[PDB]
Amino acid sequence: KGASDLLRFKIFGMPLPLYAFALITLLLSHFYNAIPTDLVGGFALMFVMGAIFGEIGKRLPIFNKYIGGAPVMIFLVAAYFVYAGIFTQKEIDAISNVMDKSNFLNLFIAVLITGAILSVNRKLLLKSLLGYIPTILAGIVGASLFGIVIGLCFGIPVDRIMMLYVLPIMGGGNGAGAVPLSEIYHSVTGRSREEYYSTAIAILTIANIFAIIFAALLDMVGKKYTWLSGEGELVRKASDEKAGQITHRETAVGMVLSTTCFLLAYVVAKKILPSIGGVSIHYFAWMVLIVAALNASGLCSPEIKAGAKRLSDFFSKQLLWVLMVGVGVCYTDLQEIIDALTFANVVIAAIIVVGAVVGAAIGGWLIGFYPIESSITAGLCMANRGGSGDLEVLSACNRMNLISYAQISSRLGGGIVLVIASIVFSMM
Amino acid sequence: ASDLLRFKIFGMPLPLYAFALITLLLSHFYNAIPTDLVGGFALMFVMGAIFGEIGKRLPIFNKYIGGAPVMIFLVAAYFVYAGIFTQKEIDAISNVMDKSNFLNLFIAVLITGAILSVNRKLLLKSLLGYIPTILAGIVGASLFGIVIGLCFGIPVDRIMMLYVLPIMGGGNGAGAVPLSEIYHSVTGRSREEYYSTAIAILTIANIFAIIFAALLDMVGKKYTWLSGEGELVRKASFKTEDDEKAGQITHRETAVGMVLSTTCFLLAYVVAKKILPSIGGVSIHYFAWMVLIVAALNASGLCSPEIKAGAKRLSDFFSKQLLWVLMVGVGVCYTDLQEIIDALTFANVVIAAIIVVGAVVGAAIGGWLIGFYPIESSITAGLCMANRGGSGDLEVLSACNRMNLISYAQISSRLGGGIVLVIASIVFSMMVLE
Ligand SMILES: CCCCCCCCO[C@@H]1O[C@H](CO)[C@@H](O)[C@H](O)[C@H]1O
Ligand SMILES: CCCCCCCCO[C@@H]1O[C@H](CO)[C@@H](O)[C@H](O)[C@H]1O
Ligand SMILES: CCCCCCCCO[C@@H]1O[C@H](CO)[C@@H](O)[C@H](O)[C@H]1O
Ligand SMILES: CCCCCCCCCCC
Ligand SMILES: [Cl-]
Ligand SMILES: [Cl-]
Ligand code: NA
Ligand code: NA
Ligand code: NA
Ligand code: NA
Repeated sequence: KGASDLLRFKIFGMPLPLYAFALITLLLSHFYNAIPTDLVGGFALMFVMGAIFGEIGKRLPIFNKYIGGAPVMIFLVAAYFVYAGIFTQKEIDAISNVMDKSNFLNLFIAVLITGAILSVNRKLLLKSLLGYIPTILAGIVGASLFGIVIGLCFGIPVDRIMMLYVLPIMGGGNGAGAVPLSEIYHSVTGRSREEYYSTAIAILTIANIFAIIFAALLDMVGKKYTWLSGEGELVRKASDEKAGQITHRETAVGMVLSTTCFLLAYVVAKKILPSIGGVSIHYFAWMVLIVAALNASGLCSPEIKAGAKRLSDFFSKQLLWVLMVGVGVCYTDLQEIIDALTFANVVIAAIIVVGAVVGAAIGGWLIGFYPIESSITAGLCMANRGGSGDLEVLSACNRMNLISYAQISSRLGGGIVLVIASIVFSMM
Repeated sequence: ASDLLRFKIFGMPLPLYAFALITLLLSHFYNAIPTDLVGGFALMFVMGAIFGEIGKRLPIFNKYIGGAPVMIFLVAAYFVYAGIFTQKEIDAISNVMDKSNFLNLFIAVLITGAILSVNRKLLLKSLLGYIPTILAGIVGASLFGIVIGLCFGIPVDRIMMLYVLPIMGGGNGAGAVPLSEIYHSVTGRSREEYYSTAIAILTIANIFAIIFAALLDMVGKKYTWLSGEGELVRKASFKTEDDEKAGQITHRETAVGMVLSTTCFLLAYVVAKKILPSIGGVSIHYFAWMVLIVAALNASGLCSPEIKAGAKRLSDFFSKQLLWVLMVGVGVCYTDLQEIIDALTFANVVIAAIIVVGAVVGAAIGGWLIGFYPIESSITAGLCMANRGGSGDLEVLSACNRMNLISYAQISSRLGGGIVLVIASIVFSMMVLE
């Protein structure tokens, strides 16, 4: 009464005959057009589909190194499946339930931020942030100048370059970027929001792709020129030590802390402190500060801090490929890229991203940060689109541990862009 | 004084929990909370934590009623009844439970983790003796339940649905909860009317399963031929462990258990909806198909022992770290307080006790015929079915001083518990057909 025994070769921990069973199930669901629009239905598809295009992206000879590898193959194959029509409407719905309705994206980011920040030493927190802010500024200045120089060459005035190209790309992505950008444009120029948003969303999305490619490239550069890489680390020589016994309970507390620290940040940002100075504070920017305060407070035992890291490790190593399926489906839209895929737009955007890379490399190097991780966090993770872009880039360069800096770039840096945007939109 | 701040609420030291509690209070009074997985889990973690810890430390509650999970769903139901929850808080819990369907995932994980945790060889050996002995206990509990039900003027369909099947089910979250979904899927009636009655009868029966366990031991000493004190069979002559070599255990294997849980559900879902939506006139619910599927997956040997252990680890995480979250949801979506109180009847106590008796009569007879000792059989295949899942097994075996039979009680709670889900689907469907 035995069909088989386990084979040798594994796909996502699953030997071929076992993965076959899973794949067949997904094929049955597909052809019979039957899948629950749930976490169960979503995760079922996302796991199985993520598993196959992950192992392929991990083994594709030229692709794995200079393109982001496994997560980028998944990210692109899934985006293609939507564009082509290979996905059922309800398969799309199932993935959308997970990523947007259930908000697995926010859960994913919140778990990672909590694991990253609670794992660091208290004395190290405030100093990193103080050195990270001017590093962001250099990336903006770098992205601006490169976009202007490439702008005038194509016969593009300064305004169109800053308003339609630089700011959307360097802004906080979609919801907290192109959308409030679309407001200010309409709230000043008086034109339609759609004419700005449609252009902005298409431009920054192209730049997002380049930021993903460049991330994989900068990872290679850092192995070629070791002196430039922190090999994951951003701060020079930086990371209660008593790693006690660790139970499932302490890992569960990590999820308690991740969701609770988000909840507090949500309340503060939506009801208590929506804007400090002229700058608005996204709830993920508030969450970074809250987790930092929770670290500095001393309220978390090192076994609980270890639990938050262990959960963050489960997510980033076991649910990453699932997430990339959802991000490829929900936050790409290949058509909007192609409808704007003018090799004038491609060049301006790509150069602007390079401008952010160069500026942030220069900035952090002056600060005392590693040149490679400076251009990825304060450069690429500004020129990408929000948290979805942060997870694409950091997975492509295999630096998911830098999620907190990336979020400071996406949220706090994107809010800074908003201020600049309000000015540039006003004067001219 | 400093002794106090060392006290833990769900793994959180008292000052750290206060932070989490203050956070929930601020969200409540500013009326601000995301109605997604983040806001929901935060609410359900914090709320489940405090009332779970209170539930554990109330004497009659922990020993008789069910402790933490019971206190949680009762209090969460009270928050709805008394309008303590805001609308957003109710939306957040409901969205997690039904819209995101964290309930199906939870049940999918439990079923997968429980059945795959079973040794393959032991699984097949059970089909020749121990599983039939389990079936006899269900038949026994059925016959006794119908009769006592009749004497009280309770129809057969209600006795089977609200009394017998929950009692012989795999407890609360592994029995009454998935039984409510199957009921609602076949009947069309609210799951709240099923669960609220089922969980009360469950709790009463579990008490009698413990009391009878002690009695069966006292009987086993007086009638020594019934006992074979300690052992179930007559040949093995050694109890400790016989294993499948499980070595490495990483996050990858537990994540595979998540793949298997979510994929085995998908297969059971397609079968129930598009492939085999009705064998006979009987519609088999996907929870029932999943039991058969997951049991089959174990039989095929396709899964490595390291992956089986990964499924069990994920199952253990959900059942010990996420159960208190689920019970907040259970109280909000499955609980009618009046239906529970109305079920707390001396009549229901009597019916419950006799159903449990029927389980020990059925399992003794059927076990006597197969080659098992009557006393132990009635304890392992009778009482450890009639009790409240794994927690009940520990209470029952403690009362009869037979913790060595724990492997057999595990088969009852897991295999026989999923089998009840299959029987229930078949029985529920047959009852609505005219
Ligand atoms: C390995 C995958 C085998 C797939 C076999 C099932 C093929 C689908 O089967 C059919 O799909 C039709 C839609 O095209 C439906 O209308 C039918 O109800 C269904 O039977
Ligand atoms: C306001 C507080 C700012 C927090 C900055 C991010 C800290 C969490 O990020 C951590 O940074 C560490 C050193 O910087 C690195 O060693 C870790 O890999 C990274 O996870
Ligand atoms: C007499 C009018 C019909 C009965 C109205 C009261 C029904 C219960 O309604 C309300 O339930 C909640 C729980 O106590 C509380 O908010 C109120 O005290 C109670 O009035
Ligand atoms: C939707 C919640 C995802 C569950 C993740 C469980 C992580 C358990 C880690 C066990 C080592
Ligand atoms: Cl709100
Ligand atoms: Cl309200
Ligand atoms: Na951006
Ligand atoms: Na970003
Ligand atoms: Na039971
Ligand atoms: Na049991």
